[PDB]
Parts: sequence; C-alpha cells; structure tokens
Amino acid sequence: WTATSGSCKGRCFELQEVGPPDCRCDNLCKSYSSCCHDFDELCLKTARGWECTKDRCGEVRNEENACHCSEDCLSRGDCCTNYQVVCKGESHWVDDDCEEIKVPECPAGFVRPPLIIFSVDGFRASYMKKGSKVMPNIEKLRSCGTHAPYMRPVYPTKTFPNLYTLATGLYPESHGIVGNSMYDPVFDASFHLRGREKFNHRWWGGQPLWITATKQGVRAGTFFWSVSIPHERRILTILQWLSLPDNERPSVYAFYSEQPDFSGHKYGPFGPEMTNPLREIDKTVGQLMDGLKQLRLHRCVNVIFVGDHGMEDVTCDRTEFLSNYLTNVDDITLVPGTLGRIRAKSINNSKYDPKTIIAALTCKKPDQHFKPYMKQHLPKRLHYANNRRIEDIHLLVDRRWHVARKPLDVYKKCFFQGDHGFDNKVNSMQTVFVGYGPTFKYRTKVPPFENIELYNVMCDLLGLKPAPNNGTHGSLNHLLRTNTFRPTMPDEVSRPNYPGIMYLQSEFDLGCTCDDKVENKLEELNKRLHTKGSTKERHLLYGRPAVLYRTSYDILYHTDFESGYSEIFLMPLWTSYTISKQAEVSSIPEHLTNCVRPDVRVSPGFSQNCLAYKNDKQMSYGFLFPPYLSSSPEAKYDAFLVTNMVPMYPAFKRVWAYFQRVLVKKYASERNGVNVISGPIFDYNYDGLRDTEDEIKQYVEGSSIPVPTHYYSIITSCLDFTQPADKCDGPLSVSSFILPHRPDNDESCNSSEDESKWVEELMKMHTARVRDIEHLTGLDFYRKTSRSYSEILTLKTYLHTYESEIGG
Ligand SMILES: *[C@@H]1O[C@H](CO)[C@@H](O[C@@H]2O[C@H](CO)[C@@H](O[C@@H]3O[C@H](CO[C@H]4O[C@H](CO[C@H]5O[C@H](CO)[C@@H](O)[C@H](O)[C@@H]5O)[C@@H](O)[C@H](O[C@H]5O[C@H](CO)[C@@H](O)[C@H](O)[C@@H]5O[C@H]5O[C@H](CO)[C@@H](O)[C@H](O)[C@@H]5O)[C@@H]4O)[C@@H](O)[C@H](O[C@H]4O[C@H](CO)[C@@H](O)[C@H](O)[C@@H]4O[C@H]4O[C@H](CO)[C@@H](O)[C@H](O)[C@@H]4O)[C@@H]3O)[C@H](O)[C@H]2NC(C)=O)[C@H](O)[C@H]1NC(C)=O
Ligand SMILES: CCCCCn1c(C)cc(=O)n2cc(-c3ccc(Cl)cc3)nc12
Ligand SMILES: [Ca+2]
Ligand SMILES: [Ca+2]
Ligand SMILES: [Ca+2]
Ligand SMILES: [Cl-]
Ligand SMILES: [Cl-]
Ligand SMILES: [Cl-]
Ligand code: NA
Ligand SMILES: [Zn+2]
Repeated sequence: WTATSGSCKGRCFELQEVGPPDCRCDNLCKSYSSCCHDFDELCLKTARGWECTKDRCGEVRNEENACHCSEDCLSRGDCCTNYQVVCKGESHWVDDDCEEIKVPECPAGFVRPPLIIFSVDGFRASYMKKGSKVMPNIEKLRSCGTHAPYMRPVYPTKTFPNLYTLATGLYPESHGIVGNSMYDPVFDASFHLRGREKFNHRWWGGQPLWITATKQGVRAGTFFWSVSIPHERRILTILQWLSLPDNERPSVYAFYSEQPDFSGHKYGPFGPEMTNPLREIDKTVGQLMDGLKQLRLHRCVNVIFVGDHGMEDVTCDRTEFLSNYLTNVDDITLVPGTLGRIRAKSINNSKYDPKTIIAALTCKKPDQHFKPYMKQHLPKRLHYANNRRIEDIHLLVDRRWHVARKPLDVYKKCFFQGDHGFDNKVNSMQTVFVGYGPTFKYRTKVPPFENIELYNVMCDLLGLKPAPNNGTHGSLNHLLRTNTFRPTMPDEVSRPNYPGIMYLQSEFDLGCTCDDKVENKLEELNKRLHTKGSTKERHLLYGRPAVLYRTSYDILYHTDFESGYSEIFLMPLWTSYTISKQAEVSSIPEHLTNCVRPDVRVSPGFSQNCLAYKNDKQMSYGFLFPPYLSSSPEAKYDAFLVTNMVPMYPAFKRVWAYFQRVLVKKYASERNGVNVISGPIFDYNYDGLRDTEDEIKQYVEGSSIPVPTHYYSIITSCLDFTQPADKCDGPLSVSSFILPHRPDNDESCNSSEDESKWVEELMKMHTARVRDIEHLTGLDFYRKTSRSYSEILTLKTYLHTYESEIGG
C-alpha cells in the first residue's frame, strides 16, 4: 500500500527515499507504483521541449516549461543545456579545442571534483571506431581524456551482473547477481528482470559505490532511473543536483542509457538502424557537457563513459535444442539463451542424474554449438562457480548461437538479431571505457583492463577506502594524474628451509628404481655449486615467489631449475626454469623411462613413493621441470628426482607431455627465451582460493599424496623481444594458464587425434591472469624486478586472450 495523496511540491527528485505508505518523489518511484499523485505534473515537465531558441532568450520565467531560458535560470540551476549557446553567444563544449586539465578548476565551496558515471547498455567496443563520424562529443572525450581500446566485462556478459560488478568490484559469484534470471534454493525464491522480487535487498551482496560513499560521508545522487524518465530529464536532474548548496550537494552521480542495447537486440550490432541510437547517445553527452560548462564545472568534474557489454549477431535459426540430445527433457529446467544452466525440474525426483545429462550433451554432433560443463570445470578465468544460485550444470554457448529446451520455446515464448551473454573473452562482448577530467590523464591510451578494476579507481577519485573486492588496487594507477593508491607488497609469511645432503640412499624405501649407477674432480666441484644455487640467477629471474600463508617448505636448487618443495603437500608449490631461444629438446633415454630417484636433501617421510602410483590404477605421475629440456645428459638425472614428481591422470599426461616437449620450446623460439613457473593447484571447493590440507578430497590411493585439481604455468619474457628473457632491461610480457587436471579429455572433442590438433586449443581456453594463480596458490610472484610495483600489478592482471584483432 502507498498513500499516494501526499505531494511532490518542492520534493522533485528528492535524494532520500521516504518509507511506505508515504508517497515518493525520487527517480525510482515509478518502478514501484509509488509516486505522489502530482509527480508527472510537477517533476516530469515537458512543455516547450529541451532546447532554448532565440525567441525564448530573456523570457519571463514560466514554471510549466521543461527547462528555462529566462535570465534567472543560472541562479536557479535549471536553464536548458544550450542556454548560453543560444542566448549568450557561447560555443558548445564539443566545438572547443581541448586543453589539458592540469588541476581541478572548481567553484568555491566544492570540496572535491565530483564524479559522473555515464553508463551505456550494450555499447560494443568497436562502436568507438566504427561510429566515430556520428559521435563527436564521445570522440572528444575519448581523444582528450584517458581511454582503453576496450574494457573486458565479467561472465556472463549480461546487464545486471555487469552493472553490479561495476558498482562493487566483485565477480558475480561473490556479489550474487549471477545472471539476469536466478533461482536461490535457500530463499526458495526466483529473481527476474520483470517483477518485484529483484527489488528485495537479499539478492544484492557486497557493498556498491553509493553505499561506500554514504558510509564514509560522501553524498551520492541516486544511481537508478525509472525507464519512462527521458534522458534529457535525467541530465537536467543531475545538473540541478549540482546546483544544490554545498552541504546538500552530492559528490557522485550516475546516468544510465538503455541504448544502444535496446536497438542492438532488434537490429544486430551493426544494423543500419544502429546509427540513430549512437547519434542520440552522443547528443545526450553533448547536453551534459554543455550543461557542466554553463555551471563552470567542465574542468572540475571527472566523467567516466563506460559500457556494460557488447552485442553479437544472433538469430532464431541459430538455436540448439536440448530436445535433440536428451530423452528426458521434461525432468529438467533450463535457463536458456547465450548460456545454459540446468537443474532438476523437481527435487522430489531421485531418478534425475547429472552425470547422464552431461554425457548425453557431450560431443554428440560434429558441429555442436555449445559445450557442457560441471561448473567447477569451467575455465577458472570466468570465476563462475562459487554461488548456490549457479547451477551445477552449465552450457558454454558458442558466439552467435542460442540454446533452448524445445523448439516451441523459441516460436511461442524472427523477433531479434542481436544478443550478448557469451564468454567474456569474445571480441563482440568487449565494451568501452573513457575517463575525462582533472584526475584522469591527458590524451592517454591505456591497455585493455577488466571492469572489476573500476570500483577501486572510483573510490580513489572520491577519496574513499574501497570495501574488500576483486580488483587489484594499484593495477590501474596508470590511468590517473593524481590520487594514485600506493600499495605495498604483501609480507612473506613462511620462510623456506635450505636443506643440504642429509639422507643416505638406503634410508628410502619408496619402491622407486632408476638405472643411474654408472659414473671426477672437474664436474663435482660443479655439481656441488649447482646444488648450492650457482645457476639460480638464470632460472629464478624475478625473485623467489613469496609464500603468504603458514607452511613448511624447502628451496631446492638444481642446474636447470629451482623449486619450492612443500613438506606438507609432498610436492613443489612452484618450479622455476628458464629456456633460452637456443635450447634444445631431447628425449627421455630408454633406460630412464621409469626412473625415479630419492632426493637426499628431503626425508623419506616428506617424500612421495612409487608404490602408491603402482597400486593406484587410475593415477600416474609427471614432472614439473620437464626431462626433455635438460641442459645435458648428466643434468637430466635431476629431472627424475622424487621431489620434481606430481600426480597425473594418464589422460592429463597427454596434455602435459605435449606442453613440455613441444610448446615450451615453441614459445622460447617465438619470444626469445621464456622463464617458466609451473606448479599444482588445489581448489576442491571451487572458490578460486588456495585449499588448506583439510579440504583435499582426493589422494593417490593408499598415501597422503594430495591430487591437484589443476596445474598452472606462468610464462614470462621480455616485452622487447630483441632482448633474451634472461637479459631484459625493461617491461615484461606474460601469458599463463590453469589447466584442469581431469581423468578424461571429454572437454576436447578432437582428443583422439594427435595432440597437435587439440592441446594448444585447450590451453588457450584455460588462459589465466597471474593474479588468478596467486589467489589459487597463496603465492606472490615478481617480488624482485627493476619495475615499479604498479606496473607489476598491471602485468599480474593481464589476460592473454587469443582472439584476433578487435575491429578487424
Ligand atoms: C572476491 O572478493 C571477495 C570480497 O573480498 C572475496 O569474498 C570474501 O571471501 C572471504 C573468504 O571466503 C569471505 O569471508 C567469510 O566471511 C564470513 C561472513 O561473511 C558474511 O559477512 C560479510 C561482511 O559483510 C559486511 O562487510 C563490512 C565489513 O567489510 C561491514 O561493515 C558491513 O556491515 C557488511 O555487512 C558479507 O560480505 C558476506 O556476504 C556473502 O553472503 C551473503 C549471503 O550468504 C551474500 O549477500 C553475499 O553475496 C556474499 O556471498 C558470497 O560469499 C559467501 C561466503 O561468505 C559465499 O557462500 C557465497 O556463495 C557468495 O560467494 C557474509 O554475509 C565468515 O563467517 C567466514 O568465516 C568462516 O570460515 C572460515 C573457515 O575456516 C573461518 O575463519 C571461520 O571460523 C568461519 O567458519 C565458521 O562458519 C562456517 C559456517 O558457514 C563453518 O563452516 C565453520 O565450521 C565455522 O562455524 C569467512 O571469513 C567473505 O564473506 C567473502 N566476501 C564476499 C563479499 O563475497 C572473494 O574471495 C574474492 N574472490 C577471489 C577469487 O579472490
Ligand atoms: C546496478 C544493478 C543493475 C541495475 C541496472 N540499471 C537500470 C535498469 C537502470 C538504471 O538507471 N541503472 C543505473 C545503473 C548503474 C549501475 C552501476 C553503476 Cl556504477 C552506475 C549506474 N544500473 C542501472
Ligand atoms: Ca546490458
Ligand atoms: Ca598408477
Ligand atoms: Ca579453495
Ligand atoms: Cl541469465
Ligand atoms: Cl585421453
Ligand atoms: Cl570487434
Ligand atoms: Na540486458
Ligand atoms: Zn541486452
């Protein structure tokens, strides 16, 4: 109930919303059916439109008008945005040359530069180039301020998850808005785009920017606008709020446009009908900037122009139907479209079986346009699993396609030529970022970055301390002229031991054997030096990683590699080695095929054993430093140390062996040397975070050897590839991956072919940021470089995506 007979007189677009049943006058009252009877009349005036004309100049104030051209309008804060252009001989903001804003130029009484977030739904990154002729205001913001060629959204690349990620710096799995449509089994409630349930606060986790600001004493405009409030009125409302007295005036504001997404759905991303929506958004930007210039604020406010996701060509005839795969289609509920989420239709049905559902969906048709996953098997870079609202079964849908349950769902629920929601690495899903103002850099291009990073910078712009989030604070310092955040490196928690020779060979009873009993003063001075770390500067290029949790581990040096060996997990946490462009690949000699060697530095009790691998009929083993890349026949024996061994399913060894034998050498060839750091990851509860020992769900049969869920590698070299990886004077270049450690290769439909047709493709799908690996291992990399820490934070957030050129 709302007692809608109160009045909006002097309350139009009030900043604190009043409680029911009193009637509201704020920018969301419409969406709630709760505006006072006179809201339209008083607050949504339209008379005479949005522009001053010659004949209205100096007019007598008529309060009925949408906006004003009377002499008092500047004092009242309610002129039309073009008032000074028409009536006072001023130029439009877009017609002025740009001039560096070295310092904020603000009216007296402004305590900080205000921030205006101008968000545009469905604004695909390539619109900046492709629509440049029709967006002169946007193009000026872009070329005069700071811009990225594109900004990466979060998965799924839908509206609500991305706008709330923008607001919180959180992955959807953490903020809770995991799609545009959701079922929460604990609430037993459903969230939808249409309806009242989405207004309930229990869906919305984390701490959005307006709440962060309010708690710290920074006033915020209300971010959200009812659909029927026209854009011109949203702008006038922001401009009026900016004329409030100092103690009442917000410091942060948001404008939101439903375009170009709304048209892109109907006409496709580049439909000829798309030019007009782009022209119109640009005109709205022009209105804002002209209005700021009127208020003397155009060299005072920081403006962020930011999209939520792009838009792909998608039509009705490109739909896959689950009814073509499953017999039991009525026992499932599907969340359909550009991603698929599957759960049982009834929880009283104990015949429903996910394992058979996935098997029925796996590599069934030669051209299949979706791939099924258990959510914990999705590429870790998507961070899409740790939420009870995310169903166990997920379908990753190919770009340009839909999935639906039955054909009737499509013609009785073509109507659309665009959609989005696909894997956030897809070129068509990328979106835009521009920052313009005193706090942003002048005419500066910055590399692509992820939208999870923005909340931190928005907090920096407003002098706020961010709530805990998934950005890496400092990684976007290069966007800013001032207000940079100066982070310190995390403190190392555990210091390593450096064991020397402490055990005789006969003390080990591991059931291992090696044919290594054939063998100076020359190269035994040498072998001792190597075990003392004489070659460590070659293989450990950026310092040892820091261990940021409490544990017990040893540093082990060798001719060709260095490792941090965990006495708790019985294997390295990391293994570091450098492969120069000149290095050669050799084979494993026949007599060394099954060779495993006790490590006389490490006790039997802290060592793996070969008998466990013999008894475990599912599990085999691999090595972290590859024997194929040994520098000499004698160095090769080090690669067979029991301390370099890790458990591997035979199906996974196909992947790993090909990476080690073929791909590392290929990368060293292409990149002029690479430094490699590899190791295991344990994430049995799929939360993106390093497991403690008591979370491990699987061991090598009969032993305490824990089985990794994933294996990572971080592959670094010189950004200037004219320099070798081990002699690099400047910025670095990195690519990384987190490969799932699976007992089958069902994920790769071509896996019965040669590894040369499918392995590298798998690896690319599981591309990762160094930061993702840090969360998963509790390690901190790049501790000792000659680079600034902010530059290193940027490198750690980099994602190598393997898409071709944006725009093309
Ligand atoms: C991305 O970034 C985010 C943010 O940094 C990372 O996510 C954080 O990660 C932490 C570790 O997993 C986790 O810590 C938890 O916190 C538990 C309490 O959590 C509640 O309170 C949070 C605080 O809100 C307040 O914030 C400020 C202060 O900062 C205050 O001023 C305000 O007043 C706020 O109220 C709150 O954020 C959190 O929200 C979640 O839950 C809500 C509904 O469930 C949702 O609305 C919301 O969306 C959040 O949902 C996510 O997170 C939960 C887990 O919290 C997850 O289940 C969901 O799927 C979803 O992903 C809460 O309301 C605290 O109890 C935990 O401590 C337990 O665990 C350890 C384990 O040993 C012990 O230390 C401890 O003893 C305790 O165990 C006991 O309890 C268990 C019962 O469950 C039991 O098993 C055990 O036996 C014991 O009895 C732990 O510290 C953060 O909550 C989490 N934050 C967020 C926002 O998600 C994320 O990791 C990053 N991702 C990556 C890859 O890096
Ligand atoms: C935020 C959760 C999703 C709500 C989407 N939504 C709608 C529909 C209207 C509207 O006016 N806005 C404005 C914003 C928004 C979100 C984040 C930032 Cl930083 C700034 C503005 N979102 C909406
Ligand atoms: Ca959207
Ligand atoms: Ca075995
Ligand atoms: Ca974990
Ligand atoms: Cl969804
Ligand atoms: Cl296989
Ligand atoms: Cl593109
Ligand atoms: Na949307
Ligand atoms: Zn859309």
